[PDB]
Amino acid sequence: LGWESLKKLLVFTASGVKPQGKVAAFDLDGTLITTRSGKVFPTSPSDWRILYPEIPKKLQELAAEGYKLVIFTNQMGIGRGKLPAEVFKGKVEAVLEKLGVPFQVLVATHAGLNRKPVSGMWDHLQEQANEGIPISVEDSVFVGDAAGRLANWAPGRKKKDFSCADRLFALNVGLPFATPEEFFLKWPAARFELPAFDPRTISSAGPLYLPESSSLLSPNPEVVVAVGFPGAGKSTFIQEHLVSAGYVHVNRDTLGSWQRCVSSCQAALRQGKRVVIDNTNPDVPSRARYIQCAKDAGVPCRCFNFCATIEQARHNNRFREMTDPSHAPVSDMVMFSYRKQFEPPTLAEGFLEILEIPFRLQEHLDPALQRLYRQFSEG
Ligand SMILES: Nc1ncnc2c1ncn2[C@@H]1O[C@H](COP(=O)(O)OP(=O)(O)O)[C@@H](O)[C@H]1O
Ligand SMILES: [Mg+2]
Ligand SMILES: [Mg+2]
Repeated sequence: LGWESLKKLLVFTASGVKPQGKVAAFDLDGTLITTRSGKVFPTSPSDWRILYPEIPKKLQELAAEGYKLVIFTNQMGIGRGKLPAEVFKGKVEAVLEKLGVPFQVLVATHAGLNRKPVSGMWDHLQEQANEGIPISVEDSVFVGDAAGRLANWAPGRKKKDFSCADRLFALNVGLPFATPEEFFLKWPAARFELPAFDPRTISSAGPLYLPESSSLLSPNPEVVVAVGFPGAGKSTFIQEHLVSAGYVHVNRDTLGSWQRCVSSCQAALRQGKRVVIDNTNPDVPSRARYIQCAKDAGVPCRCFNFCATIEQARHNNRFREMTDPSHAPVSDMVMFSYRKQFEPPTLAEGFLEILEIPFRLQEHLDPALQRLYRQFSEG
């Protein structure tokens, strides 16, 4: 073999591979190879050819210069049961034979930590798969076609890149980056864009809530109704600021229905408690029930309106998926459904007051998780 099957990762190490202190790493599909058929997707495991004739010679030269040659490739078809692992393995081996140089190959079979642009595969190389030889990121390079290049970026290249995953993988790690044309053909740098949402720019600056004249807490019984996307940070915020103050946390996540949120709310008010309703509550009718509960109990009802944008929330959801196994994944469809349903909270509903909660960065207490949190996690 030379193949290893690990946790959501395949690693192949060709005979002849040596650990080195610098790496020249490459995406596979559309970077080293493309379809022989000229179709966008291969019509079978045999439907491949070396992308540019220049490739094998450049690779030999890189090996001669002391770079360990590495491939990082997303193949989530494997984890999804669409592409048998052994089939992909056979294709890899056929490609490597044609290329004619020793390679180590890492294959992210699933979503999550190992899937470019997240750095999981780089980290595995650095920590586990290089025989302890430290790798200099600055002396290394990553080459891939998923580079966020814009439409009509060169003569004969009308379509924009489908993805920016390769560029973002390099950005997350700190690797110098090039496209296959820039790298193998010495084309000038093409125009590109990164995703509009940049997790590096999320700031811990500014107020915890608005308006600053208001008070986050009430000394007396009340109902607080949270509003926000899944992934807006509702439960976390509540845990940090409200539960620590003695509020009863009514969490839809753990209660399994909104009906149980209602009954739990009524129960807590009956106990003379302060209560916060943790649910998405995008629509007027959902919120209306808790306002009514407040009324029945003769207590005020406030709204905490969590301002996280849909892309901030999706980023948080992907992060949660990578760090919190207990929790179930949130699809784009659930997110678009929230967006479809969303009606801004107003005082016309009967809230005593509405506080806006900006998405303020609160850094993760484990530095490895904080590092992860700062990574682009979507191509
Ligand atoms: N202010 C913040 N800064 C950084 N990460 C956050 C912040 N708030 C929440 N998160 C993270 O984002 C993810 C979603 O948070 P969570 O409280 O579960 O959102 P919700 O309850 O609205 O679904 C979690 O992984 C959490 O650790
Ligand atoms: Mg590619
Ligand atoms: Mg929650």
